[PDB]
Amino acid sequence: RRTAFFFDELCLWHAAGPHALTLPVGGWVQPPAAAGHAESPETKRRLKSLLDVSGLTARLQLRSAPPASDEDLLRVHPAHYLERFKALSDAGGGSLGQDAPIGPGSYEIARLSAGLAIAALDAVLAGEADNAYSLSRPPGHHCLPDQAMGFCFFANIAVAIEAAKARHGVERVAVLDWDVHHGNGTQAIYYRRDDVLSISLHQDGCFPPGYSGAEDIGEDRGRGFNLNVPLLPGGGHDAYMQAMQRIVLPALERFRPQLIVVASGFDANAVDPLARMQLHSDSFRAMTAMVRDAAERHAGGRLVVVHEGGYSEAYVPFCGLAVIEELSGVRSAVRDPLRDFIELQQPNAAFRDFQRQRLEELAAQFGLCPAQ
Amino acid sequence: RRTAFFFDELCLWHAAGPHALTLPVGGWVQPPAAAGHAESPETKRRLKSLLDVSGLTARLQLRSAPPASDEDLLRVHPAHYLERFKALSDAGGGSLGQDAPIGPGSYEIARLSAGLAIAALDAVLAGEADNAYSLSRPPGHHCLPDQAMGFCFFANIAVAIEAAKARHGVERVAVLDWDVHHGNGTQAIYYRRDDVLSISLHQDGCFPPGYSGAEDIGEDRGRGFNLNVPLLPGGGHDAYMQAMQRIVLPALERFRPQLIVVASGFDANAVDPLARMQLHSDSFRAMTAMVRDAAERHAGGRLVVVHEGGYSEAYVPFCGLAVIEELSGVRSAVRDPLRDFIELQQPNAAFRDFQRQRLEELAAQFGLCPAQPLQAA
Amino acid sequence: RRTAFFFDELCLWHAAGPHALTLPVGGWVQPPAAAGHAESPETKRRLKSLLDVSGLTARLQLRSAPPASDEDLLRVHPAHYLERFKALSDAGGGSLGQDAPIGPGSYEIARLSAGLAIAALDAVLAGEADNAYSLSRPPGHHCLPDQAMGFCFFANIAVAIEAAKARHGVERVAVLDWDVHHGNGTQAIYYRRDDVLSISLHQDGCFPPGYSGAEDIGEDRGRGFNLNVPLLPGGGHDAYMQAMQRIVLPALERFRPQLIVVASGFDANAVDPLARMQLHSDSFRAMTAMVRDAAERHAGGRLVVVHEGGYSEAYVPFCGLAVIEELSGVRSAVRDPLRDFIELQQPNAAFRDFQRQRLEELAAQFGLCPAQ
Amino acid sequence: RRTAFFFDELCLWHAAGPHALTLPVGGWVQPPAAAGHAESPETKRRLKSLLDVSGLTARLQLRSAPPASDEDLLRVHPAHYLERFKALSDAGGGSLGQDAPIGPGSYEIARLSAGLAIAALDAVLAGEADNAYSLSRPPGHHCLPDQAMGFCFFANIAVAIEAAKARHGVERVAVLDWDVHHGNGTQAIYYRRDDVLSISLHQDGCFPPGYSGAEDIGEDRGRGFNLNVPLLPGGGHDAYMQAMQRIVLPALERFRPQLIVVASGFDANAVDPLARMQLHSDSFRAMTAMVRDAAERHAGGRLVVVHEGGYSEAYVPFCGLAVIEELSGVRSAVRDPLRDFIELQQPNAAFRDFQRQRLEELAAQFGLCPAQPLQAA
Ligand SMILES: [K+]
Ligand SMILES: [K+]
Ligand SMILES: [K+]
Ligand SMILES: [K+]
Ligand SMILES: [K+]
Ligand SMILES: [K+]
Ligand SMILES: [K+]
Ligand SMILES: [K+]
Ligand SMILES: [Zn+2]
Ligand SMILES: [Zn+2]
Ligand SMILES: [Zn+2]
Ligand SMILES: [Zn+2]
Repeated sequence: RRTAFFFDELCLWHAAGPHALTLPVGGWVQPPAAAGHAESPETKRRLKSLLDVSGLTARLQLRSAPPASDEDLLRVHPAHYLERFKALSDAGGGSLGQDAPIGPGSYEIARLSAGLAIAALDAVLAGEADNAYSLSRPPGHHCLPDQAMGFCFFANIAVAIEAAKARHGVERVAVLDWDVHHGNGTQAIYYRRDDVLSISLHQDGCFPPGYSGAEDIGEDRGRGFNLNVPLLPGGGHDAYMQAMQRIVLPALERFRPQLIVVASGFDANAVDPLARMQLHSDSFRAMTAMVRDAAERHAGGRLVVVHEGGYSEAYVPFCGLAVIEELSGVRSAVRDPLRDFIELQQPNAAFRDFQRQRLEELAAQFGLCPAQ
Repeated sequence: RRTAFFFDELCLWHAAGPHALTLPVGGWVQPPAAAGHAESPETKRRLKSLLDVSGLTARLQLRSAPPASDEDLLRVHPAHYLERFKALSDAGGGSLGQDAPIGPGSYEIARLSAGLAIAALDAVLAGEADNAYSLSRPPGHHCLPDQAMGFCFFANIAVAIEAAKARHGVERVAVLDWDVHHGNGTQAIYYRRDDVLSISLHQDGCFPPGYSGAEDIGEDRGRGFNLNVPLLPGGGHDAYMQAMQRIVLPALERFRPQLIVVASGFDANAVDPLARMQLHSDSFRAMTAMVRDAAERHAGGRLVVVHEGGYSEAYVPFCGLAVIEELSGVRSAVRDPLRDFIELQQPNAAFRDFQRQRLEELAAQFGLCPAQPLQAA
Repeated sequence: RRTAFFFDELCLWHAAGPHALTLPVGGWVQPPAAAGHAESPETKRRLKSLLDVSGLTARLQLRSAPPASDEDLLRVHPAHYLERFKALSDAGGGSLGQDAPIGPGSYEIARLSAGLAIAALDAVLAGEADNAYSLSRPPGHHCLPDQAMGFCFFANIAVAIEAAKARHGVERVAVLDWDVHHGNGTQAIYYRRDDVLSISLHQDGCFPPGYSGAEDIGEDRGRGFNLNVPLLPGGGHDAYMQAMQRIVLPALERFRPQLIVVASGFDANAVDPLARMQLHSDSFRAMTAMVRDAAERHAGGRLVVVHEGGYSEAYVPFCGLAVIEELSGVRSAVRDPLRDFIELQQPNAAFRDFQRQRLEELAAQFGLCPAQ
Repeated sequence: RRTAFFFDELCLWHAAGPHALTLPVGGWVQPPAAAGHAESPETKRRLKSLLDVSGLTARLQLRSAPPASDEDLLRVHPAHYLERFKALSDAGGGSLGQDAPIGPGSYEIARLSAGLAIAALDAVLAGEADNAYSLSRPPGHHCLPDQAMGFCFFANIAVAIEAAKARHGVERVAVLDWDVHHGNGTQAIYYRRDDVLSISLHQDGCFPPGYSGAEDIGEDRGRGFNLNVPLLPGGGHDAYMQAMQRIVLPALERFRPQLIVVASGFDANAVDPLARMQLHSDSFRAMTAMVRDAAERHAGGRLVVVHEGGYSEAYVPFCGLAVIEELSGVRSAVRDPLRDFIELQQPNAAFRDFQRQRLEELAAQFGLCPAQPLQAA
């Protein structure tokens, strides 16, 4: 398999003002001696370094892209949003929204981040590669058209899909969002649309806080083309396998996508500070294998994975590597040193049974229960 | 209330070799640009800084202590363990066990950490203070007599309890361990003993990995004097409140402690990388309030809180502050900026009902009668 | 000796936006993975920690102070400067001047920094202590009345001296500034004054860049009451001993101070990134011993040392400890592990002779040559 | 011009135990909250990132290489040194010598660092490239055959030169070492040899501490084929230009090198914590321009630059970029934001005159005639 890896070093130069994890410095929050904001360059940089040291980089088709044009950005965001962002970026940064801090030059880097997503979809639709991975930072799946949130400043995936519709005329795109938080940006933009099926697996009530959303299935022309799977906090490998087999694959089977796009955050990993789930690198490998199979059956193999969250410096690189190995069909020498440990921590039989029953009920609510 | 705060700046200078969270650097684990080992000084240091800027430190009895003597340490650890640790500490550090890396000078700093625990028990038993908090790093609750594990190198609480029995002759001590991980060191040392009741609240299967332990209730003379409460991963405030009121308080009521020691890790907080629970600073405030009340009813107020885990630099300081406010009866100006957010993330009604039923069954399995707090005559 | 140590934990919570050493992030300057701005909390924090671990803290009179009032600040800075600073502080920070970046809450912390200086002078003038040390961050000696510079936001020492003149009526204050950079704020404010002798030892041309200033000796009523000693870059222990014996002590002898204030930066140390001098901890011990002796001979022992620069995390704590040991007359167990190494690096005989001749000429220019 | 850039990401993963700048943690040296050892990955990594965002990397021949073989390493180091290093590397690291701390896996990464130097010489001798830059970390110029020192564990350049003599039979190699510290490893190995001219520009007495070395000009067969230029501390751009034109170029002209290797440390930059010199990125650009010209006149353009020291995270990337622009003949968009500021800090006329006179006397002491650049026939 021919996998394109879209990456630009400048995406690792985006940096907010001083934060302790997600907490802006000031008042009772002391400036950190070392760390900084949870969305730090180093998580993404360490994925890139492990790809290089593993030699996977040599087996990929390495590519960059021009930044997103105004035309592409304006298909989803208003001009005054672009101005406000630009102005705040030139004045050293600050807070652009709710949990949406930016640094100096963040505007140009966010444009580049959106450009990589655009180019990755384009490459896979033009037949330049069988599938693709876009290491775009800052992420996109929380961003609303006129509102930055959750560390996201442009709706990278939506911007990329609208650019793909204009240039190629792809009619049916599925967005599977396994970032551990709710993909509310993507949900909102495509809520009354049937040309995009948006599916979000997420920790129930995590982010946005208190939101589950099982009953929000889309509206009018979009009714039945948005699916939320609020997994109980503490869930791990089995919960996600169960969700994939009962909800996600049946839903994709029904929808018949011509292109699958994955909002791939790795913040469901077992050591992430920003969620409470218990995935290991083989979970992400297994999920990628399942969605790639769906892409091969319906979409001519056309699958793009766009990097979103993941806030464990130590463990995100192994999770990301697992996805890219699975995308490319190349198994590197890297062994995940936390995998066997995380297997031992999984939910017991009773908790697994409890979550499994909830997913059976949910699959029944969505009218996805087999039979076939 | 008169609260002693046992602290020494040197405890913040203990530092392992390069690690990425818990992963030793080498092989496929790249060295971190900034951070380092998850048991970093900065979590504890930021607690101490917040105590200082909040004004709480001025209202406490700030105290240090001499390091633990050989005699005190030898009551639990063998001489050859002390020698091996000493030797590795003098040769720049290395791995002393399973998830037990040490740095240069770690031996002397671990002795100091144990000394603060010893002194904090001593101060509360001598009536020098009503209660105490010991900011002892490195922690202790995983350490076995001849095996360092879980970032722990001496069994701080066991060393402190044995020193307290020698000096004061206290007959019944309860150890409540609400660090999110299983307090296996304390469990093992006191497993056939009825003079120490060890209770561990912990995430089922977290650390040590795969261990739940509900059926391990102690053996022979110690049968019924060890209780494990394996809470389901993802649990938060209600799960813990429920465990406290159905298991912990009934168990303490039956045991009639003359001293309560809390192994207080803050790694059950909702943003900790090393567990999956969802506590906020008011959870820890509420737990401290309940155990302080038990100490006042049975133990003449005698309560000591010994710092164990907690690996979120940003949030541990607010959790630690909550406990110390509750210990001292002083409310500072500090407002927890994550409290309201974490409240919105809690388990839904169905998951809370599920965990609650498991605790009811567990309380029944331990033969615990749901009696309610009353004073001992 | 009874030494007061003025310190507040909140001074360590001041933090600028992202910088690589002195370079604001943006353009070609990548955000640092770890470090940050060169004026970081950790240099000062590590001095405080070493004081605690050495047990020196137990031998000092530990004290804090209220923040500087508007009245005290307004004796040197205009109200609109206070407003502008405040407003920028409330809007998350930014650039307040030339090499003068601030963070959120920096206004309140700078007020506290000025308050510690005020209180330290007050304590020594009121006879509460024999001498004092103020660990005030952010520093002050570069700040002009209407212009923040060199990481300084209020003229801490000038604010403290004017507060001391109002409350006690001290008539003659000497300011010895051995921070490695030029104390241009103090120079400017007292340039036409004979009630304050300002002496600056500094690396020739370092900061402000290109400035030597030997010929700037004060003007009108202040003529002869400002002395600049531009030491050649690369100079170390002997250069400074030579300057102290030929210029500084004679100058103090002539002036007859009732109070000596030292702007004590430790950035002349041999491993500082922001200068090129080669001092070790015994140099600072020796300089403190000399100025304390002058204070005992003229000023009834009244000496205050106010912390200014110093940007080596590793080495500043040993230099600071040396001064405080000398102030208090208490020798701790701490051994400087770099002292013997730095001794071996000192300028050779020929370079020492060259610098010594330049200081003889300079002492002659100032009309300080012995004789007696 | 065709410039090979020898680089491997694994060279950035070498990491010693906890240090505060050069000071091992322990005793009175508190562990750093953030930074670590002064020889940190980030200085080199930020050079590589700036090369990438400037667009320079796209215009270079980016290349890696296999690690140095045992055969290559054994040409300079003894087997027991390799074994001791290997063993300490496998046991989590420690101190291999005087200012020579290693981490876990440091043995394999040091082999790779030496391999890049070997390959970079090989590529330029085989005509695969006109010149080359090897970003080899950890560095080499302090390492003696049986003694690691100054953060160096193998004698990268010596290992590379001996491998080049075996494979190609090159007869005359010049090593110009403008790392700010004395290149004592290279000096010692080639001290009685006339096939290698070693020149070190260095701050008088810096590292090794107290060493100047002007009278150490080599011995017997090597007499006149080692030159030390101890520049006064505080010197900047003019001092170095003056040394290049009065000592270095005359010396190279006399020697007639068939290959020039530069031990390129950037720690003479004006903000380095580990020295006291005042270079800016144009200084390094000017030095590279002069040595490239010498290589074109004598050595058919054959020049290799091997990265050694440089400990300013903020400023080293701009200095490194300047050299690579000069090596390749490509000027990027990058503007050095510290250049104009550093120009204003330079030594005054009197101090420049003083240093210049010392270099005139030194050139006379070496018996160096001030001939000017001409082509070899
Ligand atoms: K999601
Ligand atoms: K939809
Ligand atoms: K526990
Ligand atoms: K027991
Ligand atoms: K000065
Ligand atoms: K004056
Ligand atoms: K050199
Ligand atoms: K030679
Ligand atoms: Zn997320
Ligand atoms: Zn724990
Ligand atoms: Zn300074
Ligand atoms: Zn060097």
